[PDB]
Amino acid sequence: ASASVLDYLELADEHSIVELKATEKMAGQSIIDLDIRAQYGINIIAIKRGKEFIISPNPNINLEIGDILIMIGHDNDLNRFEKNI
Amino acid sequence: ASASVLDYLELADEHSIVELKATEKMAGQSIIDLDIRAQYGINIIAIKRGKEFIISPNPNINLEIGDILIMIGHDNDLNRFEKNI
Ligand SMILES: Nc1ncnc2c1ncn2[C@@H]1O[C@@H]2COP(=O)(O)O[C@H]3[C@@H](O)[C@H](n4cnc5c(N)ncnc54)O[C@@H]3COP(=O)(O)O[C@H]2[C@H]1O
Repeated sequence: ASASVLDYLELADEHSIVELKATEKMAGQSIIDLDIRAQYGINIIAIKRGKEFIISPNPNINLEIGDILIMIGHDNDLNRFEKNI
Repeated sequence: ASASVLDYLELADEHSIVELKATEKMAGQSIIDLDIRAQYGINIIAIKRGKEFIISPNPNINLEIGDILIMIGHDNDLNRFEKNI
């Protein structure tokens, strides 16, 4: 629980973790609908909805407009996902 | 806002990031064999291989001995997965 935190900090400092806002194209759909990791190689860590923090989001729930997705992956993969929306 | 993830976990008393070392029971299996998120609601952010981090792990690779799964989810879900191993 203390080594677990330090590995996260080390991991956040060698791979980039990014905030990304949900577009209209993507609202109404779930992250299993978009099939993100199979399509981009990206992992979605959490969702900020309004002032609520959804950790380990259920992949079957509907994404709303303005949802801020917290992502981890290579910049080459994050950039493609950001452009495809 | 990679700390926003870490900040939530510190104040949250029911959610937590936990490391779990792969056992022979679990080695030889993939995380899609175990179907971890679909079965427990747990998200695996990365795998520690040696002292290196495999981010957004490919769910089809076999887990090797000594692999450290870095997991994030509800304490009851994490605890249930751990007890089944
Ligand atoms: N890092 C991980 N941690 C825990 N379990 C993992 C995992 N990678 C794979 N799995 C497990 O393997 C199943 C299929 O993974 P896949 O990545 O190919 O295909 C996934 C993926 O493309 C997408 N997805 C789901 N949750 C995601 C997320 N947090 N980030 C990105 N994509 C996700 O929806 C598909 C099916 O998701 P589902 O949860 O139903 O089922 C997942 C999940 O049970």
